[PDB]
Amino acid sequence: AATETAILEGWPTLQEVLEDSFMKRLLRCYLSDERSEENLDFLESVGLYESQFDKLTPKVRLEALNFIKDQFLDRNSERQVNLSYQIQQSILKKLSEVTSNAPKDVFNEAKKATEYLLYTEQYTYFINKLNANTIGTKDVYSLYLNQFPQPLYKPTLNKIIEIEKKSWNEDEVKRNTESIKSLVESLIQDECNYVGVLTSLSEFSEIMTKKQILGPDVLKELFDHIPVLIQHHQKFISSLQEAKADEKVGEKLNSGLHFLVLYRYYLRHVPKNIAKLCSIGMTDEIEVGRELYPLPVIEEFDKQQKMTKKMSVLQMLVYPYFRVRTYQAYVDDFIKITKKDSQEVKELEVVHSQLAIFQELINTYSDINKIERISDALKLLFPFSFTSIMPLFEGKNGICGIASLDRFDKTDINQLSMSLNSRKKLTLIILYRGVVVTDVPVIRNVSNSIDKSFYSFTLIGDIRDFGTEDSTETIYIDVPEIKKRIWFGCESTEEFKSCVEALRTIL
Repeated sequence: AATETAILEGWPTLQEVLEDSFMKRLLRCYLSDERSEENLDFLESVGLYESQFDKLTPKVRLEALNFIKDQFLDRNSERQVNLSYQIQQSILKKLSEVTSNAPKDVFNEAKKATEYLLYTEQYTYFINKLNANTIGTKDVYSLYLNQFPQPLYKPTLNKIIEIEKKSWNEDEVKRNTESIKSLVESLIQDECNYVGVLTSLSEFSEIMTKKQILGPDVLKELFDHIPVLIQHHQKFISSLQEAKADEKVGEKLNSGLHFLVLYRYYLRHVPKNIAKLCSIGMTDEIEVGRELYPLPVIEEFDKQQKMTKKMSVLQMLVYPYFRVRTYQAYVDDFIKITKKDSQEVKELEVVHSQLAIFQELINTYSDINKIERISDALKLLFPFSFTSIMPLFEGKNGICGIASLDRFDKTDINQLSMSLNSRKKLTLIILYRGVVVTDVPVIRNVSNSIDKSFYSFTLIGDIRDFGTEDSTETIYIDVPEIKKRIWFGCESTEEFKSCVEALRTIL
C-alpha cells in the first residue's frame, strides 16, 4: 500500500518512481536538498542485502546485517530512521534475537515500517512539489539540472535539409493570433489532433493484442504510459474549453502542464521503440505462419494513418518527443497578444520557464541529435511504404547525404565502365543504414503518395567497397551478395563531395 498507491491521480506510485532511473534521481535530489535521505538509503541497503544474499556465506550476511543495523536502526545510529517507540521496540527486539543465521527477510518488518514513512512524509511532498504553482521558476528540477554541464549535419547537407524544413512547417494548424480567444481555439484543436495521434497508437496496441501478435512485455517496450498521458491531455483539453478560459490562460497552462515531466515514462523507450517495431515488421512469415505475420498488420495501420493524419506509424512513435516545442510556440504567441506588463503576462513568462525546463529535463536522458536525425529521416521518406523503409530504421539512423542524379546504372560487380545512354533523373539518398536511389520527387514539388518503393536499395552492410570517378562526379558501390556494381552520376559537384564524404565516414 505504501508502494502501490498513487497519492495523486495519474501520477506514479512510489514503486513507479523508484523503478525509473530518472524519477528516482529527482526524488533523490529532493531528499538530498532537505538532508533526509535515511528512509531511501535504508530501503536501498535492504534491497542490496536481499539481492546479495544468495551468493554470500552466512558469516558475510551477518556482517551486512550488523552494518545495516549500525547505520539505520540501532538506538545510537547516525542515519536513524525516525521510527516511533512501539515500532522501533518491536523491530530491535526481533533483530536482537538474530545472532546466528541471518535470514533473507530479516528486514521485512523494518522495510515495511520505512516504506510507510517514505510514502507518507516524503514521497507525498515530492509529488506535491512537482505539481506546485511555483515549480520550475532552486527547486528539484534545477537542483537536478545542475548535475549536467552543434549542427545536425555537415555543411552541404545541412543547407539542403534546412530548406526542406521550411516546407515541413507549412503544416498544420496555423496559430490564430487575432485574439486570445482565437488562440485558445487553435490550441484546443491542436491538442485534440495530438490526442488523436496518441489514441491511434493506443488502438494499434489493442489491435496487436487481439491478434496475439505481441505479448504484454513487448507492448510495454513500445507504448509505455501512453494511456496515462492521454488522460492528462484530455484533462488539459477540458480545462481549455471551459467558459471564459481565455481569461485564465496563464493559470491553465501552469497547472494543466505539470504532468509533462511524466513524458519520461514513454520517452525512455524512444527511439528503441522505432527500431523494435521495425524488427517486428521484418520477421519472415515462415517463422510465425501466415496467421501471426505482423507485417500486414503494421502495413494496414501505417497506410491508414498516412491517409488519415499524414503521419506514418514510426513518425507517431517519435512525435511526442517534440510536443513541448508546440507549447513553447503557443506561449510566445500568448505573450505577444497579452497586455504588456500585466499580471497575466507575468503568469505566462512563468510558463515559458517551466516549458524550457521540461525540455532541458528531456535532454538529460536522451540523445536529441540522434532522435532528430531519425525524425528528419522519417519526414523525407514519408512517400515510401513501411515495408520499404523498415530496414533503414531497425537501428540508429539519419540522412548522411543527398544528391540528385544525372546518370545511373547497374552492371556486374567490378565492371570498369557503365553503359552509354544511362541518363536518368533520380535522387540519391545516403543513409546511415543504407543507400537509396529513387525516381520519386522527394525534395525540391514533392510527391503526394504514401505507398512508394525504392528504385535501388542497398543495406549498408552489403557494400564491400565504393569508388569514384571524380572527373565526372560519379560514385559506384560494389555489392557482392547480388554481384552488382551500382553507379550514381551526380549533377552537383557540391552534393557529389557531400556524398563521398558520407560514404567515407559510414563504410
